[PDB]
Amino acid sequence: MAFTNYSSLNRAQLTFEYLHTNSTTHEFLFGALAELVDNARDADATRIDIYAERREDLRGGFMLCFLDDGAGMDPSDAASVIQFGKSAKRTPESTQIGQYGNGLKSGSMRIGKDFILFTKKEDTMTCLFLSRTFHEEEGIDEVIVPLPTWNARTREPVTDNVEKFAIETELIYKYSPFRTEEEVMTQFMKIPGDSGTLVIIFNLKLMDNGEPELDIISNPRDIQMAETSPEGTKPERRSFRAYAAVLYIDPRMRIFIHGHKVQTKRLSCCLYKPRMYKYTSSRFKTRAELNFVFGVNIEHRDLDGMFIYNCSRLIKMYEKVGPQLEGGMACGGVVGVVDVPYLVLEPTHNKQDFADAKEYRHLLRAMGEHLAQYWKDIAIAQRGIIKFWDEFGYLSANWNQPPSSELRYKRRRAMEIPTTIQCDLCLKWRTLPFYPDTWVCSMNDRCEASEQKQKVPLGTFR
Amino acid sequence: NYSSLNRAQLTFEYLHTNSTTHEFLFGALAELVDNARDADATRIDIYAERREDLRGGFMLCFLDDGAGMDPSDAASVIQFGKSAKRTPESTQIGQYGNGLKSGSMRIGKDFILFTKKEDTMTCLFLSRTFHEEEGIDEVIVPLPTWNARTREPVTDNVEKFAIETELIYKYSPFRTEEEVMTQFMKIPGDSGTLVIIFNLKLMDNGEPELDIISNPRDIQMAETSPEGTKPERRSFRAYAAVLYIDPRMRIFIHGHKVQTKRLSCCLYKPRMYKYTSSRFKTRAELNFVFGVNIEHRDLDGMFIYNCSRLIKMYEKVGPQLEGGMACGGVVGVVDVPYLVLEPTHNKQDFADAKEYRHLLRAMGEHLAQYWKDIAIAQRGIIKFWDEFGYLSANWNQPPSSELRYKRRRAMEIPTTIQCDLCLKWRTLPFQLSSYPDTWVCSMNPDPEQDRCEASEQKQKVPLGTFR
Ligand SMILES: Nc1ncnc2c1ncn2[C@@H]1O[C@H](COP(=O)(O)OP(=O)(O)NP(=O)(O)O)[C@@H](O)[C@H]1O
Ligand SMILES: Nc1ncnc2c1ncn2[C@@H]1O[C@H](COP(=O)(O)OP(=O)(O)NP(=O)(O)O)[C@@H](O)[C@H]1O
Ligand SMILES: [Mg+2]
Ligand SMILES: [Mg+2]
Ligand SMILES: [Zn+2]
Ligand SMILES: [Zn+2]
Repeated sequence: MAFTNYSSLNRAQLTFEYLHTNSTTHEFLFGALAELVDNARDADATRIDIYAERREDLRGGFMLCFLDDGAGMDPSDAASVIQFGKSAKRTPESTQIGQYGNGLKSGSMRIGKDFILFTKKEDTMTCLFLSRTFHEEEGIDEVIVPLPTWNARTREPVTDNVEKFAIETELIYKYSPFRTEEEVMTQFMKIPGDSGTLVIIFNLKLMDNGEPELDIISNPRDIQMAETSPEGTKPERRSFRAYAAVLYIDPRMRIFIHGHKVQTKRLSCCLYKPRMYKYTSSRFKTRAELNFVFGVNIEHRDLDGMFIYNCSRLIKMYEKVGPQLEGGMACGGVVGVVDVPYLVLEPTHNKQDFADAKEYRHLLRAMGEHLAQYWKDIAIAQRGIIKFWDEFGYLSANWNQPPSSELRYKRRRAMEIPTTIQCDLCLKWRTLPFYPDTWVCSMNDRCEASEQKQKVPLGTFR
Repeated sequence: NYSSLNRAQLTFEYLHTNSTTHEFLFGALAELVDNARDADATRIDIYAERREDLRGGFMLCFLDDGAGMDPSDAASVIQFGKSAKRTPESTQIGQYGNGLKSGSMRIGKDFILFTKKEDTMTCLFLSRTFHEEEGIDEVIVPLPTWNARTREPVTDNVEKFAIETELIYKYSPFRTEEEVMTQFMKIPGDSGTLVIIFNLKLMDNGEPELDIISNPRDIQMAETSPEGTKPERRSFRAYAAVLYIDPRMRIFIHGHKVQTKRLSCCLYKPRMYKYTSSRFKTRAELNFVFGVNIEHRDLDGMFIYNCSRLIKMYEKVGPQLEGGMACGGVVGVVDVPYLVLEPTHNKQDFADAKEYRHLLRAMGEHLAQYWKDIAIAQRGIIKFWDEFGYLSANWNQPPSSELRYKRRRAMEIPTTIQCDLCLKWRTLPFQLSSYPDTWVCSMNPDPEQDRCEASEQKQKVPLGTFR
């Protein structure tokens, strides 16, 4: 469309320090990790394995590896990775979470100094090496990223510039944890399917005490934050397992941390007397309703608040709205969930907030109004608040104190919330009337049975 | 040699991506204000040039008299991450080489920057409209330089300069070299910068996100003021007033100076609690100033500054987290050096959440210490507050405007004021009727500090001790 040529004009160029600048957006390391998990999901990965390869010769002592069997990346897609702001996912009606062409870079540079990405597709295996260590050691102001490609069957380099490929592979072997083509190929074989991605973030960030920010020792099945948990802390904020469990409102991709599947869950289904309220979005209709799902978290009443999902991705968690902002038990314990499309509210640079604060607060006020409506609809006054709560084992006067673990109260709580579960093979969510490692439809029903989704009672506002 | 290797390159959409970090449009503006400050500007004028042919209806202009930029610096503007400010023992607020771009792209589609210095005047045109209209996936930024004396182009590629100026005239609000030179002459001094963000963002209702009509002396958010909303979040005037813990640069919004203030000076019974941050020495201490906001009890909470720049404000810590009135109304201030905590991408949070929470817990402990020290609750918190005019029970209601109360409050808080000539912060002994006028040192009744050469008497804040 340009009327002339702009080859001689200056271009806005990235610098090695802008990688750290980009990383600083993640005050939530779990958001930084969620960026890679979102990339894996958008890659149509059926599972993402988030494990740690111990490496004492690397800062932090271990590499953080995100292995997914998604669509992978061809050489052109891998090149487009380092095209900041480029996102083929940013398309109308897209269900993909990536739109900013920035999540992978920001999250990886927040988690660790460098990240080496191995991706595989139809007939090509590409390694993307974003080595901040390389830049620091060689005084590179630009952001140079080797992108060697091999033929996935012959392992022969697929390139037009042999010298370019040689330099790329030499840099990878020199500054990466994989010092030989044999090690590079070994990391490529960790993608067993025809396509998949293996994002390895190494030289992790260290706290002031020299230890990594991510604690993987206190719980080998979890990636925790290396920091003492005050009773007021939220598992989704101190435990990456808990965070990834509710990281998506419609979790299809399985998430494994250190080889142990994360029991992904739908708060829409894990609640007592859930109810959907339709809210008409003037912005949504102008650019084209929302579904405010409310329910009492009987299992843990202190883990209440609104869980705002944006394009099925968790942005705001435990967001207190409506009467919850007051001092009192009114609407205490009620959990709200909403999947906000991108036409309504877009996420922030770190995808831990919403760019349009005005409309985000409008949504929060609407959700508070609907939360009060839900509280009236369930009409706990018909029962009474204290009697209602102690019915589920909350005998203690304390609010954050978990309910008594008597089998009576356990059955009382469980009898109301159906125990949904995802099949490890067909990825569909099932139900049972009345497991950590694995489960399939046959263990009630079969993998071909249509997904009988949770139909929620519909309420109305006013 | 790595000339053959791929380079991580920016894309036009990355401008919006970078902009999305600013969920606080006032933080987006504060980015440009911080750039002006770092430029050693003694004055930044944040005015609105009405332009109905541009999206938003008006142009947002940030005119400063700082050091300006030479052609090399202007080129380094579009080098994302490039920041010469990022140096040790540096009072500069810029470190990320990103603030200008993120803030400008959050505020509006495009921004045209006019900077002047030694005899070279440079115009940086980051036109997202240009890229949208001509299908550029890159980020092409014209950077023509003229000789500030002869206004003759200073360039090596005449065709490059011609293309740059053509793009500026074609996609910018200034369609002629005459208009460009007018905007350059808006920098009267030998050096200065004029950042004009135009094609502003529009809310759903089609109006700009910034309200410059409700109060012609302020840049408000075009959105109602819920009682809970803070002036620093609905009024850029107040936000810029408390935007720096040590304000030197004068902020003028629409031509009217912003009455910059130091909460340290503007508090009752201020006390400096020194906190020895182990992180400071580990990465190699802080000063937690606490005071009761007698004028506005509800405007309490910690005001955490980072390198003299406001990051977190009204941050409830310590007993304030409890619903009780303990430590209610106490404002806290801390200028966190960059060595201790660094800010987030948007400069509205802190990158190290763990250590930021450690600092918040320390500030809460020191806040309880200050509460006990002043012993106002010991003598009776309700009577203490109603003595200053809060005879009512609602914590959000302001104090009674009776002159008796007004005097009771103003007596405790000494009145400080900045001279509009030497930028030195003077303190006066009696109540002042006055918006910020053109007050200068010469008009100070106190003879010890009736001069612009008189040394600035810094505040003699008492130093408390913890434990
Ligand atoms: N695991 C993966 N599998 C397949 N493609 C991937 C993977 N990770 C990254 N990519 C590709 O690389 C691009 C850049 O990643 P990223 O920096 O996360 O930007 P984005 O995902 O497009 N958008 P956002 O997540 O909103 O910043 C993606 O958009 C994908 O095209
Ligand atoms: N008003 C100004 N006066 C002088 N120099 C300026 C001005 N605005 C920008 N610059 C220069 O342009 C650079 C880029 O600005 P910016 O994108 O704000 O990055 P930064 O200010 O270096 N760091 P940060 O503000 O933390 O992102 C600055 O660092 C200055 O060198
Ligand atoms: Mg992504
Ligand atoms: Mg700046
Ligand atoms: Zn199945
Ligand atoms: Zn003076």
